[PDB]
Amino acid sequence: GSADAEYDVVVLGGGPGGYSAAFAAADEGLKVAIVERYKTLGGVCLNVGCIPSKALLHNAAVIDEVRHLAANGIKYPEPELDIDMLRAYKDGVVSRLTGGLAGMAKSRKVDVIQGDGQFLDPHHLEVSLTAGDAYEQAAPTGEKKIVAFKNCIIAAGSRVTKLPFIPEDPRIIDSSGALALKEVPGKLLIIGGGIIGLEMGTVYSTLGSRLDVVEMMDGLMQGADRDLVKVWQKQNEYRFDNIMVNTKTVAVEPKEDGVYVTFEGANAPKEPQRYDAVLVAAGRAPNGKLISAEKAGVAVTDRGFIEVDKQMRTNVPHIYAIGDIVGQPMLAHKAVHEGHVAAENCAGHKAYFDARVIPGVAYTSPEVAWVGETELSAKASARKITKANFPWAASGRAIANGCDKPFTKLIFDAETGRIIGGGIVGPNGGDMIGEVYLAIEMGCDAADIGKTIHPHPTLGESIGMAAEVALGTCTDLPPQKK
Amino acid sequence: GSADAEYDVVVLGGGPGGYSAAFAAADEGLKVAIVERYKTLGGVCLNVGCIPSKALLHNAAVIDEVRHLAANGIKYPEPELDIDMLRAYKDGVVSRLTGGLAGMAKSRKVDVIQGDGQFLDPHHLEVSLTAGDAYEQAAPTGEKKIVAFKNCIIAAGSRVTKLPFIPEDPRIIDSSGALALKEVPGKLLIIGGGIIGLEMGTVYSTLGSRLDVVEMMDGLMQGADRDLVKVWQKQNEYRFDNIMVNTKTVAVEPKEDGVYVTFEGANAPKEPQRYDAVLVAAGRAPNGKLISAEKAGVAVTDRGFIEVDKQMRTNVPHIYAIGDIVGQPMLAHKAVHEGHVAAENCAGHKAYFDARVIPGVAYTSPEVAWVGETELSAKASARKITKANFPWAASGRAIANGCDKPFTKLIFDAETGRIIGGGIVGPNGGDMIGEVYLAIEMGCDAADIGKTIHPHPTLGESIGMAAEVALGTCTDLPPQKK
Ligand SMILES: Cc1cc2nc3c(=O)[nH]c(=O)nc-3n(C[C@@H](O)[C@@H](O)[C@@H](O)COP(=O)(O)OP(=O)(O)OC[C@H]3O[C@@H](n4cnc5c(N)ncnc54)[C@H](O)[C@@H]3O)c2cc1C
Ligand SMILES: Cc1cc2nc3c(=O)[nH]c(=O)nc-3n(C[C@@H](O)[C@@H](O)[C@@H](O)COP(=O)(O)OP(=O)(O)OC[C@H]3O[C@@H](n4cnc5c(N)ncnc54)[C@H](O)[C@@H]3O)c2cc1C
Repeated sequence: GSADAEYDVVVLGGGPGGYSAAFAAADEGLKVAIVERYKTLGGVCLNVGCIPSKALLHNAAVIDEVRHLAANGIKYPEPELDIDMLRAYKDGVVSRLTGGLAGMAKSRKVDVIQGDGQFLDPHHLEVSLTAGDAYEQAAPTGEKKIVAFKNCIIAAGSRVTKLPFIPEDPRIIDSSGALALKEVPGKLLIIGGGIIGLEMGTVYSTLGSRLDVVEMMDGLMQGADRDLVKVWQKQNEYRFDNIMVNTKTVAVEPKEDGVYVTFEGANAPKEPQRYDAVLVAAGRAPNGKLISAEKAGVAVTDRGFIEVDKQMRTNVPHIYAIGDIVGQPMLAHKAVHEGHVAAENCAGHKAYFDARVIPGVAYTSPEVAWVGETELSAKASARKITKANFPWAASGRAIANGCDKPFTKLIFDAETGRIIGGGIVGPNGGDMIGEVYLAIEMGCDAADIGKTIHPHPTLGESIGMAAEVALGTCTDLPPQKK
Repeated sequence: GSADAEYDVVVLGGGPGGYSAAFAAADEGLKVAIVERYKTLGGVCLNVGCIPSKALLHNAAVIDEVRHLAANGIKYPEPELDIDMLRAYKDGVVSRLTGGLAGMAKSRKVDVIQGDGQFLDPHHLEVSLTAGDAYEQAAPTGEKKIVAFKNCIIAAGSRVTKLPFIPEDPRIIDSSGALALKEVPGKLLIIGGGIIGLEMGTVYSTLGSRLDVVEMMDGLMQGADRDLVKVWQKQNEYRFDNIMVNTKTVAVEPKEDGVYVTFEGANAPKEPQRYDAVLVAAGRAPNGKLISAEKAGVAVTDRGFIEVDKQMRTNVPHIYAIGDIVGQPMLAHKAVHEGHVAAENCAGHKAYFDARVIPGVAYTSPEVAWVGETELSAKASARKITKANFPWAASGRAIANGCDKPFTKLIFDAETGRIIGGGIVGPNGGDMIGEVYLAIEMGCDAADIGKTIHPHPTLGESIGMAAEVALGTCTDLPPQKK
């Protein structure tokens, strides 16, 4: 008597992983509970990630297109920018959503427990109750509840990676800060050339900042095919002053007149630079080491992930882990899927994460979208492939939409001739890789995709045309192998 | 000695059908010739259809979105409209394209013969040479060439259906006129509620006209699922004064102060109406009866089509027919596919148009996209189906893009559980039905599509979510069958 509660399944985290696992299990007739330390469900993705970033990226995109339409004799002056209202529009999509999740938990009879959860023992969660209403600003009530579970689905996600030498200062922000829209900096450093920051960067440049980007690696969007990035970098090169790649941020020293940062590398200003703001988008660390997993017997990697098996099970059989905490690629769509397999095992169904492919998407302008085998992956595994690329320069619709600089690339298993990879650089790329997606899942071949009558004039049909080019049958391009 | 020429294959028409058939055959090592009465290839689709309509529809769409972004505190005044430059922008995508086709024929060594072709006998085309440079304005030189062929691919397309009682007047236009952009009428009647006119209508309303639409049928976009149209009609109802459906246009009498037209029906103004212009978008007639097909022994329906077999062959074995002349749905993507099968038969490969599904797309706002089985088709065949609908109201991305009024609908064979239909109302609908496309072509099931990890947040993933709803597994919506 005090604070103890018993459940079938207890999902630690109410992110994309967690509330999907939770509502699934729930859906199975299981008595489930979500332990979320903030009061809104949806996790990072709904609250300080996927959705506000993309709502913002969509406004920015429309203001860049009006810049273009002039030339078609459609004329507008610069827009009046209200960030109080911009800001609130984002907060609006988000709360609309968070409000619905909530409602959905109620309806599913799932219990949301607001509190940081920590493992007591293999069948007990110690919940240190928490109070607050704003995602990321919740505080411990001092009160504590003991929750017991048949099963537990750990879904505690990851967190922004902090660089050790970067000092604190209101002007050094991570992406939750950037998503704050406190103001458009006149000059913004972006540490890290990965998708998140280039996505942040794009909204700020279009709202007015001039950006610099620092990437320790050889390039931007590490992990996508350089041919694709090439197209992206060509079209946005004008948004940056300096695309400092293969360069080290060494000094970061805040001054009364902005943050002064020194870089080490090549094509790196030897003169320390000044910015009105610096966006640290250096990566994300998983939270396995912060839940006292050792008290449930759950094993955690030194890096912080909880390796798990195709069933989402951890070394502790009644304890499953899903989402970013489990491993890369840290993406909400990955997490929802692992989310359903672990909920099903919990309901005693035998489920394997069996999907062979997970999509990555930079929702920049243009969007860089890819799946399955990539040339580099292939080149790494020295897998033998057949890539079929269709240039948008040949596409009536891209020419009409003024995006003929992009293309669709389909890669095939050179032995089987089966599709195993897909890359799309161009507007809606992410709305279109889902078919090279299902394609790969159905084990289709170039004749499979190619004989599919895709509609014209569209961007979508370059998947088909890339297939005919595979088949050497495209009559919209010069003859192949004469 | 005069004008005679011998070829393997002679494609009558340089439309989407024809130049695809022509470049394919060509691609097979065959000696081919395109007989096109205008000087630009691409046919109606490139020149007075698909492409200019869609280039126009894309400018209009961006000006309607800027109307929306105000509310996000992004503020613009009405745009300055230059139709001389608008006009020329369209002409620019188009000639860019037509210029390339040309170049492609040269490179493929295909001969373009500019002249109206008429059958002499089963192996001879009489070509009455023609002169002009503007699509649709070509004139007969009086000179004539006799072309002989192993094979002939008839690809002569269709033409705007003229209503008998409509008088002539610069103010009564068909879609080539509307595509002229001679001026935004203050008031525009639209005879026919089909895709072409509603597409024409949308650009004009957004450029400023107030529209009225007359449809003899029970609705708009006849042939799509009413649930889909419903969504489209709800969102554009404000562009029309009168959506006169189930109504007859009886009088059409031009006056000094505009075209006065009387309608017969219900909710039809008993007072004859005045418009500054009337768009006759009543349908399209195929041209089989206008090529002296009877001289090749080719049989033509009284309606004007050339029925053909899965090999594109007509009753005359060495004579094939493709595209709109062959049958509905008259769509450029259909024609390119039939186009490749007839070219392959010509090269002695045995080819069947074997695709089981052809996409229809109104590129309006929102776009209405569908494939395969539709509820009405099903209801007609009394096929027994399973539809899975996913509301965009539940989609983070649609909410963020402000299109949560649309949805994705997947229909399944109730016996086999196989997908056989797909409908998508919403922006990019046509860029997304290609996966419910390949889906249907691969004979996928709801578990097939559903376990496909589509990326989030996107519009694309509602195909997947519609699948889980089929599976009763969607955790983004209230539980299914509790
Ligand atoms: C700016 C940004 C934009 C992104 N955009 C996208 C995108 O467009 N598409 C995409 O696929 N992904 C993108 N990502 C990825 C990210 O949204 C998803 O990978 C992530 O949400 C996956 O869900 P998750 O379940 O594993 O965990 P989470 O998002 O991380 O949720 C974990 C939750 O559990 C709670 N929690 C953590 N520890 C405890 C504890 N001890 N006790 C109680 N509660 C706890 C936290 O409060 C948090 O709410 C984005 C990320 C960022 C940072
Ligand atoms: C405004 C409009 C917009 C459209 N938009 C699209 C769209 O977005 N997507 C889509 O799929 N379809 C849409 N359509 C459909 C239409 O473009 C295609 O169905 C049509 O181009 C298909 O190609 P076709 O080969 O059979 O013939 P065609 O377009 O009709 O070409 C026939 C050609 O052959 C020539 N010809 C005809 N008779 C003779 C003769 N006797 N001698 C010599 N030459 C001759 C004509 O000059 C013409 O160039 C649109 C149509 C219109 C009218």
